[PDB]
Amino acid sequence: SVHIGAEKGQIADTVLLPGDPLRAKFIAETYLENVECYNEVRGMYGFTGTYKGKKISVQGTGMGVPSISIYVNELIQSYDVQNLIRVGSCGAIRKDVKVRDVILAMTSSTDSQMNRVAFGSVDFAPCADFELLKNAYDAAKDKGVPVTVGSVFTADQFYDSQIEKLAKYGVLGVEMETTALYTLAAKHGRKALSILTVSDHVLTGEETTAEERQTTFHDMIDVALHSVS
Amino acid sequence: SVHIGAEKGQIADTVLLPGDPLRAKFIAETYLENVECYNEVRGMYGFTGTYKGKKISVQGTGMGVPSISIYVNELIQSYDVQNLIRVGSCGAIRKDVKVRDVILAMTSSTDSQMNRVAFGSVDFAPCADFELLKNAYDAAKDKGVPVTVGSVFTADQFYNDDSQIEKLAKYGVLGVEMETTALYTLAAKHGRKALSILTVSDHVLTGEETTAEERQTTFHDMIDVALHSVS
Amino acid sequence: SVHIGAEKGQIADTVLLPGDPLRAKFIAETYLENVECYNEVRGMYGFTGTYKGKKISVQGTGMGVPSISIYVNELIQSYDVQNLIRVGSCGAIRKDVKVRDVILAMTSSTDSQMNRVAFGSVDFAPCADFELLKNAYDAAKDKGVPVTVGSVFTADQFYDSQIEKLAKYGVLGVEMETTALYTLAAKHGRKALSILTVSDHVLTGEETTAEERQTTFHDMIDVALHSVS
Amino acid sequence: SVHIGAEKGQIADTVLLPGDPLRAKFIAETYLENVECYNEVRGMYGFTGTYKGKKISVQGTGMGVPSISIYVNELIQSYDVQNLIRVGSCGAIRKDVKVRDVILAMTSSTDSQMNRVAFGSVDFAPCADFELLKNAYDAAKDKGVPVTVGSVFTADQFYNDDSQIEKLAKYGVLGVEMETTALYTLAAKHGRKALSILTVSDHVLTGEETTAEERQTTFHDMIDVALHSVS
Amino acid sequence: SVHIGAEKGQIADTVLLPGDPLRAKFIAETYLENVECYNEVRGMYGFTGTYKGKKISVQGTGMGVPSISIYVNELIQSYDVQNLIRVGSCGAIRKDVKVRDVILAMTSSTDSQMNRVAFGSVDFAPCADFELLKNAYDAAKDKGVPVTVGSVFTADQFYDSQIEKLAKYGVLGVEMETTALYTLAAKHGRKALSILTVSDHVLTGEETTAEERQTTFHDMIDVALHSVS
Amino acid sequence: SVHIGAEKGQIADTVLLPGDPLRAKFIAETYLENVECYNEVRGMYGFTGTYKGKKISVQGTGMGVPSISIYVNELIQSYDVQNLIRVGSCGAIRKDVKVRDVILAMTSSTDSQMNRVAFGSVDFAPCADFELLKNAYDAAKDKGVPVTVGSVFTADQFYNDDSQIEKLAKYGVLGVEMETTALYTLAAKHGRKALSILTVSDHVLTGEETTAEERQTTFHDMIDVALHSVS
Ligand SMILES: Nc1ncnc2c1ncn2[C@@H]1O[C@H](CO)[C@@H](O)[C@H]1O
Ligand SMILES: Nc1ncnc2c1ncn2[C@@H]1O[C@H](CO)[C@@H](O)[C@H]1O
Ligand SMILES: Nc1ncnc2c1ncn2[C@@H]1O[C@H](CO)[C@@H](O)[C@H]1O
Repeated sequence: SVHIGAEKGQIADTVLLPGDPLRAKFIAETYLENVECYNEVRGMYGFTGTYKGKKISVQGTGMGVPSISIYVNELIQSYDVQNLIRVGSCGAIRKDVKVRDVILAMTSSTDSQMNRVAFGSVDFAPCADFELLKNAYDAAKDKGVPVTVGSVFTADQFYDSQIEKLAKYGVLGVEMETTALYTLAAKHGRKALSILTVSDHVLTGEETTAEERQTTFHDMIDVALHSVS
Repeated sequence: SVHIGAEKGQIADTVLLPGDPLRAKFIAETYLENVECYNEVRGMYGFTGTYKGKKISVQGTGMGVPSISIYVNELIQSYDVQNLIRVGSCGAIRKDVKVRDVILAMTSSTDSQMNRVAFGSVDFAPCADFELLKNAYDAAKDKGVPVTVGSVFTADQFYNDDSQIEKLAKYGVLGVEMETTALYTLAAKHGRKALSILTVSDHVLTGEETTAEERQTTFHDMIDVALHSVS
Repeated sequence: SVHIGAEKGQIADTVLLPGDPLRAKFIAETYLENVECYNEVRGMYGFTGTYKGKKISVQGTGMGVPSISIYVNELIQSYDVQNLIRVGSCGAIRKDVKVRDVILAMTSSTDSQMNRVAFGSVDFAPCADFELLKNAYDAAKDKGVPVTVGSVFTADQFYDSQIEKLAKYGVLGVEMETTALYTLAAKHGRKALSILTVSDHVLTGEETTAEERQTTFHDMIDVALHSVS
Repeated sequence: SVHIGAEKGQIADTVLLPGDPLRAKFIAETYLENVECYNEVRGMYGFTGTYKGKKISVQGTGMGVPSISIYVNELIQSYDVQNLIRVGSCGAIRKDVKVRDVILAMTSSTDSQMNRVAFGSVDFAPCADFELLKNAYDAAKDKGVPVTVGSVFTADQFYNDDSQIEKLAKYGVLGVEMETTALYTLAAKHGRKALSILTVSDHVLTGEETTAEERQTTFHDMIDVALHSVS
Repeated sequence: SVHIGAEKGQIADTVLLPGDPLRAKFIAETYLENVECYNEVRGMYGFTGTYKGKKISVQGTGMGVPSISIYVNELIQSYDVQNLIRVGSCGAIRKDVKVRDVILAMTSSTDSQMNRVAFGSVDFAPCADFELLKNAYDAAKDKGVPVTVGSVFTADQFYDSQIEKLAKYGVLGVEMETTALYTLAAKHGRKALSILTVSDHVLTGEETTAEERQTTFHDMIDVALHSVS
Repeated sequence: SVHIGAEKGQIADTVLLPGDPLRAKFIAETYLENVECYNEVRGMYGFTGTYKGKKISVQGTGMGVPSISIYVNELIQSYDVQNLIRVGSCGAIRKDVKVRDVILAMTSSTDSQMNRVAFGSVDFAPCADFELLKNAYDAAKDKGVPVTVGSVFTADQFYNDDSQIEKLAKYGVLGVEMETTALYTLAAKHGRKALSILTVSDHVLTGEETTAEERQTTFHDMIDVALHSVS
């Protein structure tokens, strides 16, 4: 695959997808045993290790629909990946989404044109694989890890209009990857889920503290890993 | 309200929404105790009864986004309805979607322009209330009712020469109906809880039909799951 | 046909299309001789009787483009109907549309996506069959029944934006069916017309009285029936 | 106004709008008494004369929505024109539309973005003033001029590889031209009366051409109907 | 060709395209030797003469995308034209565009639907032929003729919204033809350029004087002619 | 700024923008004197050095409109960057576009919805700053570096089953990449100067690949033109 420097058999059937390749390194080095780096192409690191006997890969995606679409498509078509789990942050857009909540995205809205390019007059609604979702939910509920299940918004432009309106329709937060993941996974018959923590409140400008972030990042990765193994 | 002839207090917190008002009569009379008809306007019948210590209402919605939108808006704004559960059918668009499966719709695609009118360049993904969806899932699992959780397509044209159900199937979409996008959107807008529970009435892309007996089974399974889920 | 329980030959070549199936029953029972009910499917009643020797059917359509599209398509493809006349109400959006005017719709604007689904970048303008229209107009003018001829708006959402703008372009009123009727009739080479009365003024909130409604409903049905026979 | 060099009072209440300014000269000089040319700007000629006790003006519009929009806007806003009647040709897109038929356009479809720019998610259907359309119909019937009443397609691209005239024909659309949507929209916006009367110059979907003599006949029939309709 | 009354060989390989056919006559009669008029169809004059040995044609286009599209398509397909140069005016939309600047359009934005009809979900960006552009630029710079190189807006509706926004994105001015010229030329592998003078400032309402217009019109035609010969 | 960990004064006026942060390291270390790395956030490296008496910065942008938009916005708004030059590759979509040609993008088409979100019914054509484009052209000509000036297509989907690169090629579009529309749009919005200089990495519509040696040559030619153009 053009953007991934891996040999046959170097990437697991289950891949965690953080946006930041340095966070990919962090997750692998912190949570996994017998870690190997199978990709340094573009400095977008991919690693493979084991977690409680299960082979797991962790692959940086970059930011935005186009960047994640590249890596998801190559992981699927070139490396036969089956389960794809984004582990990221989002900006919360409602006050009832709390700083410690781990969010499981059922679906995502978008202003990306990726689907209108495919479907024209059809509004395509991306969907998480329910088995992965319910396994993640059960993993959180098993521990007492606070979890909220709803929809997100996949934005094409980091730097406001209608986020305001989307919040009024109960949308939980904004990030830049989920629509692409969910759509491409489903198109190839693979399983996908996006697990998200809150990096801030965008409407009130209320940031989260570094300590709060460290805790929720742990809960997120633990949920991702517990649910597949 | 203009389309529902009910006095305040006649409609329950929790409302099942078949498309067919004759099916609403059937549901209410078969499953519920001490049933009153509260609406006869346009023959779009609505009934209220009790199921295991709880008020349940059953309101026909009619067919298509605009029709169900009217009923859902009025139920929410004039009758303070909290929980809205569509109980209906869809045409399966994948072979792997079996005739016995009860479908729980996480989300719905659409060719309705209802959301584009509101959202412009935003593809709005409508979303089921997860609490209701999980309760329905659990109640199916409790009984062993076969269940599949995924997305549907909310079509504006039952008969469509320009149909892209072929493409939507390749993206894993389970089935086609005509109401869900509207239900999910309008409930979410007013902070109310919504879910669509669907049976399969045929496979659109093979033409293949289900038997009358098969439809009876799965309808029962669907209403059972629906009522047990809200207790 | 899936949604219509009629035997071969039970439905006339000319069908009146009220939205309300109870109004379908009312029209049939009040205006027609030797009435039979050929459809109770979904409680969306269809009846056939005679008016001055001519066989006439009256079929409920329900509300909205999708619902009428079903019944029009089945009446055309399964029952070979030739002339399709909607008899309904609309909300008037201009002050010069009076409470007693019977409206004949030449065409209709819409926010339904039904045509953009078919035509993409093309704005399709639905058109009434002129023969039916001119026959209706002549029937009204013959009696002195007040009639206004122009365009309407076919709305997808009963519960404002741009109705305001449409009024400024001379559009007469708002209803929820005409675009579908006109488009599907023309597509199958059949004849269609929508005859409408005023249920209220939407911009001023000015309602019509029950007596005013009863009179105009009579004038509308009499025009529909006089023009085909 | 910027595109019409007329002084106030030189333009009549009632204006015929050929696309071709040389045809405007022909109409005015052949049919009208005591004719003045009131505009030479861009060679888009405009003439005023009399027909049976009434002032009539004849203004070339040029080709396409943007061009006719300029003339129509200026005629309305600067010259208080009340009645605007396009007299022109279209290509037939159906076999059942005959070369001798004068077309009266009830409405027009378009691939122009002019209305989407204004109306967003609304498909605006432009509409002829019924009084003018009925007067034209009556004047044709009075003479036995063959007439067909229906819709046309207002195209932005005379030459179009991506053309959907095939589909528009299956929906009963009669013919293709390049002006009507603009005329009908802009007149309606300013509360003025508009109508397009059209002859058939060929069948686009067979390629088949009309003779010069056939075009002469039908042009006469069209102008006759037009002038007799306004008396 | 339907709209052009020319015999084979009457139109040069290089055509100047003013919007006004009277300006076509003016340019030909003033700048060219041995002038012939090859087209009077619709009074949309086309002329052919010589400039310093080079055969040159000057063809009126009319106003708007549809009108220019007709003449460009026939000049290309029926008369094999190679180089097509619009010589027109635009309304300047920025204060830094001066009344004496000759504008060379690199590209143009539009609210014409012509390209969305072709490309659907794609924003097509029309492009001037760089060879013609750079030759024009060098011709101006050779003389000291003031020249500004950027983008324009091709409007479908002479009689405001977003012109305001387009100015903020550095767009220079508004006219009604360039998108069509650039798109159709490129589609047929031919060379196109639009050279423009300022007829006024649209935002401040500041008009140019007749003398200023006469000077810039001369500079524009001289640049068009000098650059091809 | 949130994505760039630089203190004020560490980023130059003039910034080269490769997509690949490892290529930014390569450019800065190969071509520049006294280089500092000013950013390590997300491993999207950014370097500042000197070239012939001028500060030059080299910042990885990542792949696609949303990614480069973040970097470009932050460079402009937080670091007062004046000149932004993308140095990268594209896939050729025409046979007449040769592997050795350095491309200077006058404008870019896109299937990104970024401008439609802003502009509605307007097709926004983004535009290179002509001064920068002309300086690059001149510096290529000064050396005899083969150069082609034209448009590209900025794609949202590297892998696209619904691709219209076939049609875009017939309109003379030279090549496909994933960044230019964003660069040109956002620079123009903030009154800054932008240009994209591109090498060809293969022909997408024949499949045909360039050699490693050919890619080395043309990369050198591109960076040479880029640095010589800003002096
Ligand atoms: N194949 C199908 N296509 C569309 N709607 C269907 C189908 N099967 C069942 N339905 C549902 O049944 C109704 C019409 O019979 C629609 O409201 C729709 O919701
Ligand atoms: N086949 C046709 N296609 C498009 N326009 C036509 C056709 N026939 C006649 N016209 C009219 O004639 C003009 C161009 O000759 C256009 O303005 C258009 O209004
Ligand atoms: N054929 C191609 N299609 C899309 N992007 C390409 C191609 N060749 C090079 N690129 C550029 O390289 C990057 C991905 O390798 C993209 O950011 C894009 O800008």
